[PDB]
Amino acid sequence: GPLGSARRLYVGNIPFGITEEAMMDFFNAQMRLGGLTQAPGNPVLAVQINQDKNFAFLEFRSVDETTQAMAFDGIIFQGQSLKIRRPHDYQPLPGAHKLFIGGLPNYLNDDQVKELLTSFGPLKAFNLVKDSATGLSKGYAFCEYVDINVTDQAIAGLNGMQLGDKKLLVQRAS
Amino acid sequence: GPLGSARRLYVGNIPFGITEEAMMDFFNAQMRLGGLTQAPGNPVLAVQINQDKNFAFLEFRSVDETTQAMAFDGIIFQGQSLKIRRPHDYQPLPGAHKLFIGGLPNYLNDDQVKELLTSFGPLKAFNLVKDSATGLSKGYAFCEYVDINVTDQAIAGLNGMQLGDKKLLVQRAS
Repeated sequence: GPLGSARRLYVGNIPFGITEEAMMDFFNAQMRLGGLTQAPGNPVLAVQINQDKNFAFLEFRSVDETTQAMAFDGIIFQGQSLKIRRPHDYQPLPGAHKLFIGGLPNYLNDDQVKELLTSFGPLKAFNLVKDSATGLSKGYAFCEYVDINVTDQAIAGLNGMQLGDKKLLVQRAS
Repeated sequence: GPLGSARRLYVGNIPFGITEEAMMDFFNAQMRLGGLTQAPGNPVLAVQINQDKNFAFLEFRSVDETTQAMAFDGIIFQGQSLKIRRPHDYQPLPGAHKLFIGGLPNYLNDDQVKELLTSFGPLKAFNLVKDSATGLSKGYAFCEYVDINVTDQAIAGLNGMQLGDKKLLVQRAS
């Protein structure tokens, strides 16, 4: 962005031969029936389809209704489970999904600690807190994943788990 | 094409000496009389007659008007009851024989990937997925054969095949 792409969503695995009007009608009906609309009228203003590569982009009338519609990921439309995602060019603001990692062995270096974390996916930020005078690790760190959906996967996979004779704490830093 | 067969119908038991222009007028008047058209104008674009074997094909302007015209089975024309059926290669569930091709060496271009596929028969659709930023192959593709009976012979011939450094995955895309 930083503020771009806030009112559009990517839709994959669309049904073969479906029209832009039919897709618009389906999504507007689901928004109403699902209770995700925040005002009278239709949230989806327009749909654009790429036939050759079988995907669509929805254009919404507001920022908050776009976010709500991410909940339809996997909905079945004419036999097809839809893939609903943010636009490539969409990015949350810096530090929005920062993680605190505590209970790490203090003899492990930066690259050795990153190896545990990057097993869930690539990182866009990382720092292991060290004593500045001696350069020695204080046993806690902070990180942020490139894909924000990985954040909850890392928490579920690492929080409360055994690492040596310590139990790790992995949680959102704020 | 796939939906090309979705816009035509087979007509049997045609009277001797009938002309294509006479058939065309008849079906257009029947469509307008039954309130079965979805726009102004004439739903039938063209008619082809085989005189020796007493059958015709009609071509329509839309998928939904074609479906509506199936109701004319048994209709009387010049004293005779016409037989109205779908074409033999009509696909009720479109996109059912679309294939996904994964495990492609990432230096291969469109023409090279097609050459692999066209050993089994001619294609009606093809695309190689690339990164829009660099124009570089993501290593997977999609296709449809002109004859859908070739689909399973292609899967059997290609799926699991060693292609240089990689192993191909060929399956129905869903």
